[PDB]
Amino acid sequence: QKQAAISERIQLVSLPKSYRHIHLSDIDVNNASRMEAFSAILDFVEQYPSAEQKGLYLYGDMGIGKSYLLAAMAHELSEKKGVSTTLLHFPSFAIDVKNAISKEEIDAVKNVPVLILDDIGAVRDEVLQVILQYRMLEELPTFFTSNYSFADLERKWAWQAKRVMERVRYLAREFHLEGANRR
Repeated sequence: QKQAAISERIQLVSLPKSYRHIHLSDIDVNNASRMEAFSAILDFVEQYPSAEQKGLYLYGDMGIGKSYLLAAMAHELSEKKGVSTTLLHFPSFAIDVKNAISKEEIDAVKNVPVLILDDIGAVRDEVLQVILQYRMLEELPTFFTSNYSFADLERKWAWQAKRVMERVRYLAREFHLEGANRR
């Protein structure tokens, strides 16, 4: 069955191919926190597109499936709606873009309908800051995953710019996720 069309609308940047094949059914909803996060992911898909529709900032322990949950949202957005999503592993994007001595690097990322910035934290205030700034003005839904909460993420960054953190809080609502996912 040539239903690999919804899968191709999901652009990946420094992430294994499996992140393009994650369905809502693969997500465990066996916690109060996962019930809440899953609930918000379904509202987003159902209400897309909305006025100033905000993304989600998912944080919690490493390896529990925070990125998977968001990948499942991207898969459902491509299947129900026809929207493209980009899942990007920030730590790798930062380093690969840092080598700006050469392309389509950040332009293919800042204007996508829905952008997922995987495990932010752990680059500068010149690339992320501008991408976020542009998505704020353009009203483009932006999500994030991290090992740190808002307060902890900021308290880890450096003086610093500090306004990059205000853009994160403006673009996404914080959700603490607990419990690993099966697989």
